[PDB]
Amino acid sequence: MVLYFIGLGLYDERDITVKGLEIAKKCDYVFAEFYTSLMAGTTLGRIQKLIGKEIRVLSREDVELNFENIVLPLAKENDVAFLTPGDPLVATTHAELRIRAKRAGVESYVIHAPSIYSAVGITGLHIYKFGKSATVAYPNGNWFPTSYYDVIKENAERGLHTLLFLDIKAEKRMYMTANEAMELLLKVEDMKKGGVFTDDTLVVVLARAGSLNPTIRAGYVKDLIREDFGDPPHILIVPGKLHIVEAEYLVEIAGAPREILRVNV
Amino acid sequence: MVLYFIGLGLYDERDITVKGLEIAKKCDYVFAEFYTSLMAGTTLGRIQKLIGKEIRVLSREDVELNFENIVLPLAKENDVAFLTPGDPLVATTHAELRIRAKRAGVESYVIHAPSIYSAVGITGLHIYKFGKSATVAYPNGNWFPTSYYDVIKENAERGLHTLLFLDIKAEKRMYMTANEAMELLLKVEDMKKGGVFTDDTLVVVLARAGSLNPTIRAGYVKDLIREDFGDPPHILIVPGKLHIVEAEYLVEIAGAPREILRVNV
Ligand SMILES: Nc1ncnc2c1ncn2[C@@H]1O[C@H](CSCC[C@H](N)C(=O)O)[C@@H](O)[C@H]1O
Repeated sequence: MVLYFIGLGLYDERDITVKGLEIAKKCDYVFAEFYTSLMAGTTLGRIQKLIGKEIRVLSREDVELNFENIVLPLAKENDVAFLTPGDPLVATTHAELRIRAKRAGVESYVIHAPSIYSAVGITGLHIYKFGKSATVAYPNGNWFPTSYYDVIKENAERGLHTLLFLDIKAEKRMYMTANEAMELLLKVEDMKKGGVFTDDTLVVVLARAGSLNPTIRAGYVKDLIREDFGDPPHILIVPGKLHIVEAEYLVEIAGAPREILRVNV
Repeated sequence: MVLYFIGLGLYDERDITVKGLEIAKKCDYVFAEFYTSLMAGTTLGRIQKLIGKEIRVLSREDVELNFENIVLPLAKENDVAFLTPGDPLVATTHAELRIRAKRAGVESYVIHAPSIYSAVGITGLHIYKFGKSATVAYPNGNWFPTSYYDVIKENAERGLHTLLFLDIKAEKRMYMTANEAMELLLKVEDMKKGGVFTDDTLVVVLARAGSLNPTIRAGYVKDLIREDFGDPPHILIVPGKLHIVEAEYLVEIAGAPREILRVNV
């Protein structure tokens, strides 16, 4: 009669909360989805071993089309867990699943875990200064999406930072790198000429957040566009005007050039 | 020797990540602060029992003025942990403490935990649609803060949601309720008259996120301003223009008036 939405956190199998782990262990059935994002620092086997339960992985279609036929039936007469990378319900499509549960007469509870949305605090950038978020999508065929560029423009002109989630080919475990994202933005700039993203733009790259050794780097595009930030996942941030305290953290912790203390504050 | 900043999460001691618990358990000295937020579902005793170590609680003054004299000295020859509610670097000024650590020759690491900043996803509002955030601060004497009102205006103008962290006075055990926040906003509205926050404004209240049964309510200020949302902590959200699915969740899950289902595109 109960469905638990449990977040797995940022990077590896230990990023789940003690609460989520203990509840997961007592559930009769455990499902999981790895299409909204991936857990790059672990494997399904390591997660299974930690929880001590078989993990039934579900595809985007299984969830979007058949959640009520695959998960809810069992949740009706058993305690069921639905694991998701990060924090449950951050992914836009997750919330609606709680309505399906209600419609099926199934109780649902949410067990939170760290999300990249809040983990970016490790960049030294003030969380309240982040504006609207966006996703940099790979251009495909005759389709070249560019809305993420406008998001940066609108946030930056208000002195706000822009968090850019990078595209992922979940089914192929292929992550877009911050380098590729920078190349794409420079390409959109050349097409829109809004003076939003150029070689002189200050950016921040956060790689493998959650890991004990994430890569945190800040600098101008011209210098970071070909830098190696390590293994995925990568997150790209285009900060707005900085508070001196943010700038000093970027210089001391993220290796930003001293120049940002006078150009971007 | 090392210094770990470890988040304890949203509500109780089990909101810490498995990673954070594993590391905290093996540290030589454990410090913590409980003035940046309120964990309504636990006690110092239960947290101490979980990590198996005595926890030295520090006041805001101990931290801001003497972190380098109380904590860092030990981190030079021992493994030290510094615990905080939620995520240690979200809506706090703790990031600056990493700079103090560096200058003291002490390496520091960050272990994330569930944060209210991302937990708001449980309200059904799309996380990417949240704009700049703000804090509703208790007026002090003749000084009446109002910057948060302008933030709401700026976000709403762009169709974005506004997350409003509510004030806290730990040493005085004062935790601002959503009701008090609403009263303050109505007063600012009478003073500025921007039509930003009135009795007809739709708002969302999230109380005690992290617990299994948090209070999630949506409705007009006129109706919720005197409603009992339970014990603190509380957070208030002023949604921008709603997507149809957001409206559906607010009605089905947060008990919002069915009339909001009719979005004015
Ligand atoms: N469990 C919870 N439920 C509702 N609001 C919460 C909350 N935890 C924190 N807040 C809100 O945030 C304020 C503290 S701001 C510090 C937040 C913390 N670093 C984090 O990551 O969550 C509180 O006064 C309250 O308004």
